[PDB]
Amino acid sequence: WNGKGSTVDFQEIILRRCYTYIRVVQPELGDRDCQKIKKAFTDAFISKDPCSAREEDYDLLMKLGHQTVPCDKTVFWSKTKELAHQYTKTQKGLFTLENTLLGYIADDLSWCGKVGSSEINLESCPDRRNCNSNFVSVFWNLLSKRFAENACGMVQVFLNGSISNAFDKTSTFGRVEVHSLQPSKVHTLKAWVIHDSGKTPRDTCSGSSINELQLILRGKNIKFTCQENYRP
Repeated sequence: WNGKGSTVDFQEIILRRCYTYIRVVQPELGDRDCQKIKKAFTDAFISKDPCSAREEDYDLLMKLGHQTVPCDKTVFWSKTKELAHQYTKTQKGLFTLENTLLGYIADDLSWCGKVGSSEINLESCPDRRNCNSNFVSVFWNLLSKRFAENACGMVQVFLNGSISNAFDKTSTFGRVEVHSLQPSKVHTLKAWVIHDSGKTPRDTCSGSSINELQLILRGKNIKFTCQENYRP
């Protein structure tokens, strides 16, 4: 396969990350059993064809690691994920997918089982282009969809103004997350198009791509606002 091999010591790593999260990051979940969770995670993919993954495989793990973030605190970085680093002081209240319990332990990891094997596969794993039904992609796709479904109150997405078409419909935010936001929980989506100072912007709030988004939200009966901000 073309995708990265299973991260070495994966099982240990998700267990440690889980414990840190329910001890240091969010003591409020100190109640969870990080051990049951680790095992739920492995059972999901271990010893199965790595291209046969289905969301229903993660049912248990999703139940064990449930979490609802505070209303008004859900955030999305679209094609602006590395960029989040300059805004970090401003972001201390907000929750990205990576900030959820499940997003936090799975962050930057890779995993795939194999038929006839009780062990992860260290050599390689099928990536999204090998087969979309690989276990890592099914997981992130399913996590994002759920994150957006549980989003409440006001929601915000950070977009790139240094690129043509800051709002991208092939981005996971444009293809999946916005559509999973619920009119019954989310009253408005706030979009920020970030510009590096002193340069002509390749896309604006006035632009075609941001109008595209506004039309999506208009269809779900959700208010949309757009503001342009020079990064700090």
